Amino acid sequence: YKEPFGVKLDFETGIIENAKKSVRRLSDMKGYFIDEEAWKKMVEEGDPVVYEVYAIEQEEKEGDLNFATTVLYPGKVGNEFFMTKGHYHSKIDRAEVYFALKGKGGMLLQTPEGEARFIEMEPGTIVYVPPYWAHRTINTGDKPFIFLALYPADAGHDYGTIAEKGFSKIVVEENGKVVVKDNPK
Amino acid sequence: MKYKEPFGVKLDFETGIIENAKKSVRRLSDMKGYFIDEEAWKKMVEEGDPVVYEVYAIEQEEKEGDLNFATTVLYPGKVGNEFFMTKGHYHSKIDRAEVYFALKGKGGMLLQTPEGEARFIEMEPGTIVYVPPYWAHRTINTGDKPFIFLALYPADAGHDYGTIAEKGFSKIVVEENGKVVVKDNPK
Ligand SMILES: O=C(O)[C@H](O)[C@@H](O)[C@H](O)[C@H](O)COP(=O)(O)O
Ligand SMILES: O=C(O)[C@H](O)[C@@H](O)[C@H](O)[C@H](O)COP(=O)(O)O
Ligand SMILES: [Fe+3]
Repeated sequence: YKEPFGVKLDFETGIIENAKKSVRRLSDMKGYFIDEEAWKKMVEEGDPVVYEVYAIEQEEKEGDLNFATTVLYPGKVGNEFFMTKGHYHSKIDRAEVYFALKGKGGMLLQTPEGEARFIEMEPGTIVYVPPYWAHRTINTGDKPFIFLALYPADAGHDYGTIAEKGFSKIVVEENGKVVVKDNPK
Repeated sequence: MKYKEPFGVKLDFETGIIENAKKSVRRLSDMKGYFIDEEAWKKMVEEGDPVVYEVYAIEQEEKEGDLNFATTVLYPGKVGNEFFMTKGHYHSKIDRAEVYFALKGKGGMLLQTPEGEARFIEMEPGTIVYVPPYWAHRTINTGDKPFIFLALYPADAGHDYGTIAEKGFSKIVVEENGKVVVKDNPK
């Protein structure tokens, strides 16, 4: 029997005690943002951190669970909001649940069929990511967007398809938040 | 195939209520044979049969890889000197894990293996508890205010209340000048 345990989540910083920290900067997201120019610039300008993850994962097993907080920093590449890479589950069949804790943003989801959905998120918002849906998180505010994510330990990660094809939509700023089609999709 | 639609639902940090969720209520009369002081139990039922806890759940069809989630509002109180608590259970597919995220109030979680080995983890706002496969779990409110938390579990985990309704937990959580976890006499 594995040992149960408790860990403290700081509602202000989004940091989970004893978690495994991962960091993703702009230089780690080449080929994701539409404005390749503005991208290249910002990188040489300082290669700012886009988001950080604090994860506690179990071994890949059916029926088990992993969880992690993400701190998605405010910003835009051109006029495209800072976002996570986005991914499907290796076992695409796996669902996921997100719980927004601080700031504001939204999640962009897409199916293999091609359907695209955008769900706005504010503190208190619980987002249900169904089986087969790829999903990416976007920060539409000027402050850090913090959320907790819980997912099957055997769900796995499939980034390839997204890095290749990309999402059928992009989330940009045009006075307000606009969800429009993605040219290179 | 025809996919299920994603969705966002609001959770009220202050009330523990989740919009559009399925509500369940458990009164003291719904927990007959759970508390050690059965005389104190009887008296409290006739005096008003208070609500011990309420659950707001959103569940999918019991299918592999999917997820259910629910909040619980566990009210403050005691039967004799035993803190208000949930019935407690093992998952139907016993090797399914679960994750709790405390949002308001103070309490703790009591866990045990099929063999009776127990663990008690304190919970306060911000505490995340990992319930490993095979462990039964019960939540306890050790405070004077509602203890609110969010729980996430596999949609095919199911519920096994039988063993516990029968033999209870190997331990009880009571107040004696403070919070104490002692052996369960009728266990
Ligand atoms: O698997 C996970 O750990 C969760 O889905 C979540 O923590 C996610 O990883 C981050 O938001 C980073 O975004 P991406 O992993 O989609 O690039
Ligand atoms: O299955 C669930 O829905 C969750 O584990 C949780 O919401 C639990 O039901 C309540 O905390 C009440 O506890 P009991 O189900 O043991 O009475
Ligand atoms: Fe459960």
